[PDB]
Amino acid sequence: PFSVKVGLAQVLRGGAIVEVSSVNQAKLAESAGACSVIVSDPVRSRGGVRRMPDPVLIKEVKRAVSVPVMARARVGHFVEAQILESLAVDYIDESEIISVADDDHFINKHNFRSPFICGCRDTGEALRRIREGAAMIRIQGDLTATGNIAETVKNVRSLMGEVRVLNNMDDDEVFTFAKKISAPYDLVAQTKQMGRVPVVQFASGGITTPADAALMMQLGCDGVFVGSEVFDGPDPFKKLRSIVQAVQHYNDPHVLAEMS
Amino acid sequence: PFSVKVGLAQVLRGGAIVEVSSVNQAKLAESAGACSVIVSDPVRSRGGVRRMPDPVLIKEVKRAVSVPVMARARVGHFVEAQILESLAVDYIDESEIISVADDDHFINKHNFRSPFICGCRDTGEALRRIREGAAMIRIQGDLTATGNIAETVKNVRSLMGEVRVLNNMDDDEVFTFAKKISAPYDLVAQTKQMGRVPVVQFASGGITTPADAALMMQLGCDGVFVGSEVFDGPDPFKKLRSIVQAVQHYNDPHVLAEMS
Amino acid sequence: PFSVKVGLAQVLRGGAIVEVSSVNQAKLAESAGACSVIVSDPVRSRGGVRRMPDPVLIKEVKRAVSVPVMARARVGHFVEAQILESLAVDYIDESEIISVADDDHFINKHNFRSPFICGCRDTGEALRRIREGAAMIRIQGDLTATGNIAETVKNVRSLMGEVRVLNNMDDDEVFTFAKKISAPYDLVAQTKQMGRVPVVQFASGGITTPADAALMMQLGCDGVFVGSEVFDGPDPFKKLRSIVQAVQHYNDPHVLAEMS
Amino acid sequence: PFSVKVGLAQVLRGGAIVEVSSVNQAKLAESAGACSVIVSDPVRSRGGVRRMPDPVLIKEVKRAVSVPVMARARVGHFVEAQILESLAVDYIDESEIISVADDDHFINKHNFRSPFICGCRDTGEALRRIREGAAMIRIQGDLTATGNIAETVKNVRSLMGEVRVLNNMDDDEVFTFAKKISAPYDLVAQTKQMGRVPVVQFASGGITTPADAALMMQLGCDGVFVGSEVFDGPDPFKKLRSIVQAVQHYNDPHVLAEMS
Amino acid sequence: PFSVKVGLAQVLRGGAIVEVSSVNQAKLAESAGACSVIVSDPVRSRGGVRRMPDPVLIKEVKRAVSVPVMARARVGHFVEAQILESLAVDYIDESEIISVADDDHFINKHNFRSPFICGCRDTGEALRRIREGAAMIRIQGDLTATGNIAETVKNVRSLMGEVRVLNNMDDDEVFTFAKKISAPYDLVAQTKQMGRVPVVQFASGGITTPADAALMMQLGCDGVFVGSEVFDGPDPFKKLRSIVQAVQHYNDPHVLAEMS
Repeated sequence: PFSVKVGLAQVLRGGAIVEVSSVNQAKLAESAGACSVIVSDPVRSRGGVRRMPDPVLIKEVKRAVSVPVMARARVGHFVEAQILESLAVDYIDESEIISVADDDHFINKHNFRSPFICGCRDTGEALRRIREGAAMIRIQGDLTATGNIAETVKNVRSLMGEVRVLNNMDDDEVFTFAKKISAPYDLVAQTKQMGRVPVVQFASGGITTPADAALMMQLGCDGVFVGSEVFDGPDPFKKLRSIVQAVQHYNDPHVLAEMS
Repeated sequence: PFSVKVGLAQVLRGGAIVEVSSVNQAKLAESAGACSVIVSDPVRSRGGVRRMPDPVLIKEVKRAVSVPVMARARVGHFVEAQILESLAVDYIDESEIISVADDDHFINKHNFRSPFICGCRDTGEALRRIREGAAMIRIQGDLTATGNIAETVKNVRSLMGEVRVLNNMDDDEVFTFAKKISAPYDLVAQTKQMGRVPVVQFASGGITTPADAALMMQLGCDGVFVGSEVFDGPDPFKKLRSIVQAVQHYNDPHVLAEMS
Repeated sequence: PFSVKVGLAQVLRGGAIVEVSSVNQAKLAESAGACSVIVSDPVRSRGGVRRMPDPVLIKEVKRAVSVPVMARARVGHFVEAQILESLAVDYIDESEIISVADDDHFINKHNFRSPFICGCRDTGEALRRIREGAAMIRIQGDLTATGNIAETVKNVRSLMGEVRVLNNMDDDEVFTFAKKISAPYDLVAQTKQMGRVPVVQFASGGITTPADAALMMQLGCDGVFVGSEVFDGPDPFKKLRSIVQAVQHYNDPHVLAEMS
Repeated sequence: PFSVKVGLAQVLRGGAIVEVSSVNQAKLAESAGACSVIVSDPVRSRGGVRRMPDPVLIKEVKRAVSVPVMARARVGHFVEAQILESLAVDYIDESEIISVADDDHFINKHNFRSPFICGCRDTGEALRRIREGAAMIRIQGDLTATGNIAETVKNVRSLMGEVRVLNNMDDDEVFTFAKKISAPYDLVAQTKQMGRVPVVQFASGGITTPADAALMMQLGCDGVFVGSEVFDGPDPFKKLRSIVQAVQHYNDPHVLAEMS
Repeated sequence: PFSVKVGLAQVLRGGAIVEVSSVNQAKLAESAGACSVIVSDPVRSRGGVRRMPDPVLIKEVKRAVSVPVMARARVGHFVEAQILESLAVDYIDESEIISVADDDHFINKHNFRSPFICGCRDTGEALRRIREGAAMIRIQGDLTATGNIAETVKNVRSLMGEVRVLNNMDDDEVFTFAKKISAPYDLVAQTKQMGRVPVVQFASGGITTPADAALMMQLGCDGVFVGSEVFDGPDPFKKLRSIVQAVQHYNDPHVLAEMS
């Protein structure tokens, strides 16, 4: 059922999901206070094609840390999702930062038992992914390009603005709106009656400093995706702890200035 | 409820809906054997703007004939639909051959008690109209242009072909298909599980001879819309009776040759 | 079967098929010596939409003359073809000079018992029509435009040239050729092994004088389609007799000069 | 005859065809459990023009392993196909990843005694190759470019979708469909009556991990083409065994997770 | 006279013309069994402008080998042709792989006593060169670019196809055909009455393996031009002998497999 999957997915509200690559980085992200760790197999990506992490690394990370352990599957690759569901991962991320498997179609996420996290860039994609069965949505910026926050905040603002426009729209115009954004009408009506999309919204792309995570959490999101670019700094633990405390206390400026 | 409206609408299956313009033409179309008469107020349209017929003409036609009496409302004009529903017309036709009131939006046909007939040109428009609340769909060709049947048969073939493609599509591709035709996914799944759209399909545009009505009924439609271009011939009663008998016996070529 | 239909169709070889419009014109074209008479219902076409002739006119013409009586059906309109087959017409002409019913698809001429005549403009269309089931092919020029012979002779030359190229082509290139002209490969191989398309080829469009019919019969065709533009001259019988004698004696220049 | 060639070709159903380059790699691919080994002569391709492998290498590979030994011939180069048929190779691959010999035409595969494997990218090319005489078809993605699976799964989805559309199409539209995809009509009707193309379908291009082979076998294919990019890894035998076991057990997720 | 020049030129039928660059390579190509050796002066071309070989090298090669010794002259450079005719070379090659002297005009090959070999890319160029006086024609592919055979086989197929089309064309269309290919009409009529162009046709460009030479000789050519890219391999004598035996036995697949 979709209700129980949303219930399992909404325990990550108000936390930071850290991208780890080994048992040591997983233990570090757990000790920092991350809500979950998403696994990437390589230490470095030498400009090649990326794919689902190797299963023994996922088993090691899952045995080491006690926080939920996500995993990445190429978009449209349902066999990788089946393999991940067999490994009993807590959440499966139908990720588009990894090389795309199927450009046209996506994974029919209703056949699986594990909750899914899908990326979006506007309300149309978010509602389409929720219709396909995604139990959690992440607003995506720009990965593999830089550490800038422009595209992420732009997409978050776009999504929140479209949802606020929907929440006050006339009932006669909801159909034309759903046609304009190419979204299923039932989910559009649910977003109109609820005020938010009926899933958990995280942010991704460019979040490096505590200020960026606090900004993402002040725009209305529920959490941040902290990539692996933090573990190559001078002290990864301090950065991770500061980001986590920023997500937890996004309203207090003194705590933010202390973590920064 | 939508179920009872579809039930009231599906009594027109296997009949011809004749466009009448007066009490005499209404009585003629009733004596010919039409399943219903759709009302157009003027005797002639002098290149002006057309709109909903005048209520006393609808009352006269409804008092004269005992067959269902439809009425036309400009697309997007919900006040004309309210006025028609107040007159207790059996069916309301959200017609696009009459001048368009609202180009962007349509009528929220869920607020009304009378069944609605909406025009379409492909499966996307048909499913959108069924989602808005249309209890009956007519595949439209080209009105106010000529008496040709090309556009009507083209649209009927397109709709039936899209429905046949849906009926056999892979379950993973139904989402991308619904996005491609911009239709609500629940109605797309209903059309896939049912084999036809879950309403009554009529044809319109260019049906003049019995051969055209039999062709429209052999492509899979459920009835024809016979315009007012039949009453300006030498003998309208013979043409109407031949069209009705053609719709009733679309499979027998001898009856068709006798009516022609 | 297709063999018996080709057998019934190939009795028109070396004759002129005259377009008649009434019992008197049919008797005139029979007394002139036409091999068959193709029926057109109106005396004049007032710039409207044309369609299959009215059945009582076909019955009258068929009762009057003893030569084969053709009939015209709109391309893609199979119900008109069913009605014509019910009237026991000798040949059915899936004509494109009459307004087109179905622009995309044609008639599945395998379901009918009467031989079909289909129009073409190159070898690709000819082979496609023979594959659909056309028992006779007419190379078409330009109707409803003028009385010029340019397009007709151009199309006849194109078809005969493509067939002559096929007859000598290398066996390895026949597949690429069939792909280039978009024709079924079995019919392409049959045309290569036979030297002509495996049907009877007539010409149509602009044939007015005996010289034009003799030219069409000297390019390799098997007959001509003489339209109704001959009956509006000063003496239709003399023109028809001259055209028939020209088709019969296309090789003798003295007979041609006498008929002209 | 084509029937016996399809019979000899359909013994490869449910297996992986490994691209080997020497006697040692051939023995390795045989010990892994490959259904057949396709031969490529060089150890490396230094950005030059590739062609049919040198005959003594084919003789050595054929003497070493007992599994079927394929061979590659440039598309349009029938003399290389004659040389390969003289060497008594089990299957000849009219390959397009090797430099093209004849851009316009292909090999007339009816003159040869050995079964042929032809590449395709849609149903039109597949049916054209089956008409030319190809006893086996491989859906091709992108070679010599990367190790991505996007183009391969896109082409497989396109072909299976076109075949599913054909299987349910109206009988009157099959002719226009065959014209649209430019395929011989007899093979189109055979695909419509059979539900699949009347040959064995393999996949090629980018298959590296067991998940990719299981995905290709879950989309409806009958086998995979595992290129030579597996023998340059740390342990080629483990990768080959995992791919073979994935093709054999494409439905079991636990076996897939164990092989991965 | 042109007849005696064609007679002297047609002794090369069924042989390979090898491009040599020194006395040793000339002796090697003679011992391999080449029908003639075409002389190129340099050991390497360092991206400069090439021209007629130096006369003492031609004299040395002509004194060493007993097979005919060709020579290259820039297209449009008649003084180089005069110098070559003075050296009593057996054949003069008006070559376009060497830098072009005159882009617009060619050599008036009627003023010379030695037979000429001219390059072509279609039947128009072939007939124009035969009209200018070329006693032998070579169908050219792509030199100085790669070792691919695509352009050569494309041009050979184009020329043979145009000649086969001519051989069966209607007599009234030969004039328009000659205008379309811009060829002298007398030579077009000679090609129509003869079935081939009235000269000896060789192939050039990309012929490296015995399979390529056998393919060129199976398409209808009379010989191959084996460039100097064979003498920079590990064993030039084996390659040359295999190419010669392939040209001699282009119909036997066992001999071809033995030479390959």
